[PDB]
Amino acid sequence: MTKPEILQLGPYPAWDQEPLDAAFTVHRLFEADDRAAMLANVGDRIRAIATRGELGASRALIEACPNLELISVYGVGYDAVDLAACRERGIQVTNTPDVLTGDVADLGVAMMLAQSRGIIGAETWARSGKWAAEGLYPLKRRVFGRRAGVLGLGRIGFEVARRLAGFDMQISYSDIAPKSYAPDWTFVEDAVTLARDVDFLFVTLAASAATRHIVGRDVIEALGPEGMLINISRASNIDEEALIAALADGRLGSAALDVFEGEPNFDPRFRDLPNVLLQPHHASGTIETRKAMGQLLRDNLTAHFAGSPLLTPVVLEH
Repeated sequence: MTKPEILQLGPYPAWDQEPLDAAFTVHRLFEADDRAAMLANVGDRIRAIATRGELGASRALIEACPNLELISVYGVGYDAVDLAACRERGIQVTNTPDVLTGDVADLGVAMMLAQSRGIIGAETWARSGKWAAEGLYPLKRRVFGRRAGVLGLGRIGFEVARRLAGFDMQISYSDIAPKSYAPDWTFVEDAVTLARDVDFLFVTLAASAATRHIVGRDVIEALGPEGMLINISRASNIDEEALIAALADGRLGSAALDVFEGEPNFDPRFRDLPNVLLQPHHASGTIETRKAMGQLLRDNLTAHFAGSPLLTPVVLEH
């Protein structure tokens, strides 16, 4: 009988770990006192690596696993997997796409609403007792019927737009080209123009932006003193120095951010600003989404060793 041997690079939740350990002989590199010793011992045996978007899989690690067949990634991104090393060797790669899309879009829209309607401060207002002792919470700003732009209209951006339509917003978007699935929303070529004409701008860029889609000083300034920036996609696509200065100056009205450079050790200055909603990178943070991601990782591994097609490959066998 066989329990295929796999190398796991970082921890997973128990609901994935248990069935992984039941089906496979799992070597936990992240629990090893000595990396080289474990690789010497089991490297030859490793037929698959189970990793995470963050951790990836280096060339040296791949070289230490000469009989490697598959690297399965928990998460959407797989930047840190050495693809050239994989393609040289006929190693296939899978990820876990699609299962997080709706929850990410939900949090983005929720964040816009929370910042615009001052929900954080309003909770504190009632909880602290200032509602009774002082009076009314200050009037906040309407969302419905106003103008929203979506920067990047892929899976996530599309789902955001669908949610915004239920609020009767005037929706525009920018991307590399118009999308066939956006017949009722206005395509805009560049991020500056997009920002100029909207009250709320969602950054939902799945990859490293092209120049005209990067969120720098010009885009931020065009978004304007009563505009709001909502970011639920990678930190690298926003100039944080430009963002902080604009928020401080009043050149940008407000921001709601779920992702930050160097997170969780995000720039302390974001804490000092009165117009910033902070979230701890949990746009995909639901029980259902995380279970689905883990299930997909496991289903790819199961399919591979069974001789069945991979569910969600990102690299073919070359």
